[PDB]
Formats: sequence, structure tokens, C-alpha cells
Amino acid sequence: QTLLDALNVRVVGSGERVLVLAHGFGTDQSAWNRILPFFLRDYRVVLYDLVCAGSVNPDFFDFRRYTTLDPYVDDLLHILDALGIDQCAYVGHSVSAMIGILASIRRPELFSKLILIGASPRFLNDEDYHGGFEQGEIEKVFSAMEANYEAWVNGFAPLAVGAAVPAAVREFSRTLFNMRPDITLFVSRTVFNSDMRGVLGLVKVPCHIFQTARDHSVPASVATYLKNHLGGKNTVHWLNIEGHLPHLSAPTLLAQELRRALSH
Repeated sequence: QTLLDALNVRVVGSGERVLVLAHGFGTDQSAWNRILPFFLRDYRVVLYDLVCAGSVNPDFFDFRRYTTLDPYVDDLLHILDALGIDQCAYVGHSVSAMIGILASIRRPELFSKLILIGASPRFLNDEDYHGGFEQGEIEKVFSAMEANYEAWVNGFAPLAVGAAVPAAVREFSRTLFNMRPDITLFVSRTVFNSDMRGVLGLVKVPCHIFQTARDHSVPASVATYLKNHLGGKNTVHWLNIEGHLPHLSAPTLLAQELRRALSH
């Protein structure tokens, strides 16, 4: 119950099939605000904030604990258990896509379906795998973020939103500015160090892979990689939406594709 309060757990909607909406890097659950109206009539919608969200008390971000994705999975499973949820459909953006994959491996019975948005198991390039980023290039950026957080947010947000949707750039910048800069840097390192490729085969639940055009953080080839390597039944949705944050930039269109996927 203190966990439910700490992470701003919210349950809304008139339906009884459970839909979990799990935000990713640099936002909080408010990123789903424009999606949500499309699901209240026929779902029970569960929202929460990751511990690193700007909307969470930064006292709760224990650097000794949150060193990999596993402790974030602990939080997600604690919440679903505390709400008495024995089965749900789960939508995860960005890092929450990977948290849901790990959660499903721990609790295969808990998820009927995963919907992954802007998901990558690995950002760094190697000889056989294109993640979109070179190891050599990332330290100069981490240094830049530490030196001048505001300059980093101002350069990052437009590239993340991608499409010419100035309101979404301003909104993503707002939630990045709510995050404590040392938490943002630590979480950024955690996600660049992640390598989920080893475990994709262990997933048995069906996965819908939502891939935007010109996602600065997810090459097209990564969505195909997930389709080939996730252990269950996979469907790729090539969204007619540009940028990494379609729930912020194109909510009406994203909501229709989510409804389609949840009906499948």
C-alpha cells in the first residue's frame, strides 16, 4: 500500500479486463493522458510511475538498489499482486517494454499479451547487431548531460519526439526537467548497459511490437530482431507515426492501433 502510494498507482475505467499502461524514460504516467479516454468504456486501466519519474519523491530512488532492470520488475509485480491482478494486458513504452518482458518471464500467467512501444533489447552496435549507437560516442554525451542538464534536455527532446510536434517536444522537456539530473544520468547509463537479447527466447506470451518511423533510439531492424527472437507469437505494427514518443505526438492514431492489437 505504501508502494501503491509511492509510485502514484491509479486504477480508472468502467471495464473489468485489466490494461496496464507503463510509461518509459523521461516521462511519468501523464504521458498516457490523451490515450486514456479511448479505453475507459471497456477496460480497467492501471497506471503507475516508475521510481525515476519526476512525479515520484526522489528520496525513493535508491542508487544501491536500482542498478539493473530487475528491481524495476520487482516494483511492477508488487503493484499487480497488491491490486489482486491475476491476469492483464500490458503496454510498455521504451524501458517499460523490457521491464514487462522480464516480468512475463518471472510470471508467465500474469500477462495475456504484451504491447511494446519504442522497444529495444540493446542500443549498442556490435559486429552482428545494429542497436543505433556506438560505445565510443556515449561517454561524451553523459559528460555533456552532467555538465549542462538544460542544454542536454533541449537537444534531446526534439530528437526523441522526432516529428514536428512542438507541443510534444515542450511536454517531454517538462517531465525531463522534473527528474533529478543525477537520477536521469544514472537511469540513462542503466538503459545503455542493458542487454535483453539473451532472454527474449524465454518469453511465451504474445508480443505486439509497435515501431514508429524514424525512431532516433530504435532502428527498424530492431523491431524485426524482436519479431524473430521473442519466444511467443509476435506481430509487428509499423505505425504511420514518426518519432519515439507516439503516445505524446499522435495519441488518437496510437489509441486506434492499441485497440486493434488488444482485440487480436
